[PDB]
Amino acid sequence: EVKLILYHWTHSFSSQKVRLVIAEKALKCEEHDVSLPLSEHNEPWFMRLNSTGEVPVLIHGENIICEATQIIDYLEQTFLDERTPRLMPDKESMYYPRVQRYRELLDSLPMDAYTHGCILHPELTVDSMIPAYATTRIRSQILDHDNVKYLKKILDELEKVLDQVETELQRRNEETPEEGQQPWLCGESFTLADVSLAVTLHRLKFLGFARRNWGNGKRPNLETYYERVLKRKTFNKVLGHVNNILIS
Amino acid sequence: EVKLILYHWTHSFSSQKVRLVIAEKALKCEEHDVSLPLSEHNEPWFMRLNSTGEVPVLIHGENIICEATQIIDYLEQTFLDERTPRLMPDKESMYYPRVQRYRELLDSLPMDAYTHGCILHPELTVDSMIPAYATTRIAYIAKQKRLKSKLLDHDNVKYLKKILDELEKVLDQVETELQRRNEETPEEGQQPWLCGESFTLADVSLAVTLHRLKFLGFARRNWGNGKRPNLETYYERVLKRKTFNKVLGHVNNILIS
Repeated sequence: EVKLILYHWTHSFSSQKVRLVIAEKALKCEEHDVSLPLSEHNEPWFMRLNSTGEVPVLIHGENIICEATQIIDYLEQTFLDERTPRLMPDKESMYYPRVQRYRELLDSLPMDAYTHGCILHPELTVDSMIPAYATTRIRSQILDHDNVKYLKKILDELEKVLDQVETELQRRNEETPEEGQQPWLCGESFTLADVSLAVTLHRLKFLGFARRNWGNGKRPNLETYYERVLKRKTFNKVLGHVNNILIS
Repeated sequence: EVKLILYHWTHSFSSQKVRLVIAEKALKCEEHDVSLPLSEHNEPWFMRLNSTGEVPVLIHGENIICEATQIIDYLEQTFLDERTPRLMPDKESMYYPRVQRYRELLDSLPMDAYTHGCILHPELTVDSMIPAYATTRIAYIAKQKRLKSKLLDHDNVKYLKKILDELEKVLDQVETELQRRNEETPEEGQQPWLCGESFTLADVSLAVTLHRLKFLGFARRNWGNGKRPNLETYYERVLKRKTFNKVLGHVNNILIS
């Protein structure tokens, strides 16, 4: 009856979180990617990240909601049919402050700064998925992300956030018969904290910040978690290709 | 070939400014009024103004822009064909500062609070166009809550009266500005608008504001019967402007869904 309509850019980080929420709630949505394969200056998507500062927008009957967090909040409060998976516990549920604490913590990461740093200072990356020729174009023909010290700070701040997540995932291992059906970050169900986390890890991979932070024996619960979400059906269906620079 | 798409609510104040800008620039736009003739609780548009959910959105190719001021700024910067009227002076014009000053002065007015004030405290209006029944819809603890609600009302009236006096100060400045335009203009010839001869974004904001103040019942306090006669003449003129009448001619008419 009442259509759900989303306007968004496939490769915007905000939108990827919105789209995964929609799929995790199994909502039918008429999704419009308005990004173009090539810009005026014949640049592809990966040369145009965290440009503009615009936000995705949802239209649902009479309601118009801009910005990913507000759209996600609106979807959760609005689609309450019993068959619709909830992604937050009840507002007075035991764990509500835990899910929300992590969600805000991850949603606070300055991803826009990690990206321009990836390009401006590729020396701090490992196996960046952005071609080297972006470093030369977005520097020659062009706070300040240019502060290498700043980037090294927030990367250490990211280290702090992921220690917290790593601890929390060890807690899921102790508490659960570790054989059988494993839980997610905050408990048995996939939450809004999982979307923020899954999408964040995937963008860090894209930028070359996965190996500095996990792998090679570092943060093994996080490595395991990332590998799990990659095989999750909704994630793979919605975001499986979003790091692939061959796909417009 | 790259459509302009607008989603909006017809009777929302922000939407009206946007759609008048589009008409004044003669742009082709696919406009979606997403508002419903009747709500769940069988209320029509003029009982849902106390809504606090009205931000329009423009989609234009790869761009998504929310909120009236940002959308209007985008329209002005983007549509530069020589047939397309400009509604701001060039940034290096002697006139740019006066237009931008008035535009910001008008856009800073707290319109949502005037409308909530209109419904909560109709005694402070004269000839409000909202039916009175939109007001009526919106021993130990028996004395606690009585006193508490008494205090809230006292504070909100003090607030409403405060911003109503601030509206008078803004409109005094506007009256003086229109007095200058009148002094400068031969009584037979092309009458100017607020900031000069061209219709600008400051005129858009003034016109839609005046028309909404009329609807809420805050016009007779501020112009008419000898008060601010230049402002009254301006308002009567803008009601006759073709673009205004086409886009907004009926937006105060509660008979029209």
